[PDB]
Amino acid sequence: PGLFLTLEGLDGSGKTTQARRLAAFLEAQGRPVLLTREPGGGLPEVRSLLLTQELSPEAEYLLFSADRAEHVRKVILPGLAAGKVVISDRYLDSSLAYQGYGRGLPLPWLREVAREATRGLKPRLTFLLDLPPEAAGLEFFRRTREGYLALARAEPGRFVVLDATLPEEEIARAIQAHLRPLL
Amino acid sequence: PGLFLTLEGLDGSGKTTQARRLAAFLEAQGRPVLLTREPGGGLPEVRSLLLTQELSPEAEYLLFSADRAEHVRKVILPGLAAGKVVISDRYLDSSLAYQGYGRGLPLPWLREVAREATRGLKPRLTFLLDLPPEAAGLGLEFFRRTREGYLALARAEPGRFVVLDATLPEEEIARAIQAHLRPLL
Ligand SMILES: [Cl-]
Ligand SMILES: [Cl-]
Ligand code: NA
Ligand code: NA
Ligand code: NA
Ligand code: NA
Ligand code: NA
Ligand code: NA
Ligand code: NA
Ligand code: NA
Ligand code: NA
Ligand code: NA
Repeated sequence: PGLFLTLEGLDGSGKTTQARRLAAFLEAQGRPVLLTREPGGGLPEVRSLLLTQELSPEAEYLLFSADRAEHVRKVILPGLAAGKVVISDRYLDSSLAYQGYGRGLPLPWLREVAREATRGLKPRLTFLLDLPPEAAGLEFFRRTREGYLALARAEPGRFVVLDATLPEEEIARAIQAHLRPLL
Repeated sequence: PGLFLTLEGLDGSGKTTQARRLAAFLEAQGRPVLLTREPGGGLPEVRSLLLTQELSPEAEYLLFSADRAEHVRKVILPGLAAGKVVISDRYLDSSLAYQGYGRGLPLPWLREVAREATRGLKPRLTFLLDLPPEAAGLGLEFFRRTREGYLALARAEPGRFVVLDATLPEEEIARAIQAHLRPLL
């Protein structure tokens, strides 16, 4: 039946290091893992389109969504069906935080697009590396950072909020502890 | 105010020819005109990506929507704001017919996605160049679903669609378009 986990945070939060440590830790426990990421896990070329100058926030979200739709269908759901722990470094919450809270797109529209895009697939746990925004324009990063924390307040059983300024090995231990019962 | 017009139909239906003839007609009347098209009017790389890559219908629709979102904001809306007649060779109805009726995506979700993508911009008239796919065989079934989808769209919005027999001579089609358009000029 598989287990779906995601990592979230601003760039430079350690989200990527923790994703990779978590995969190693599960693979060293002998259990099959698939490590993936967004953007690009669905449509690797999306990275090009995303860099378009002056891209509207609507277009930006739709590009992330096109990647995400492919990613869920071709990578994530097949991996879960094989009984893998699938870990995504970024998933839907990244859009909600960056394009919703950061760029100001309406959350309900984002969720409706996502409903089909993701086939309703939600992570069992999402580890949010909460990084002060200055350590990542600043106003945008503040909105995005706070957005992530709003998302975590709204779904307090799914989100595990971690202080990204802690040493890496302490963050990893905290992630491992959250995960032990779901083994 | 500007006036937004679209052309729709199967590939090979004559859209691209009729869009050019309609633009020429409007130029002959001294009316400023902007000709554009989808896919690629917003994000040219979406067009070229989808030439050589086949994706889930959902992903394809979402890429086309990103293109459309950019197209509306950077090209169509600024043309209309300047008072141009903007003509697009393909717009939302393409996705509905091809990704909806053709590939099976649910129409109301497609329209909800489109609502913010397009900022609610609808054409005043849409000219549908209707013909059978053979006039543009298991591969034919997709195109028949798409062709029939377009006809379903048209019969649901008879105030917006004008349906033309695309198998007719190019000039006859053009004069019919002009007659439908004259009450709006
Ligand atoms: Cl990171
Ligand atoms: Cl054509
Ligand atoms: Na999405
Ligand atoms: Na997530
Ligand atoms: Na919603
Ligand atoms: Na945060
Ligand atoms: Na939430
Ligand atoms: Na149209
Ligand atoms: Na759309
Ligand atoms: Na059909
Ligand atoms: Na048709
Ligand atoms: Na029909």
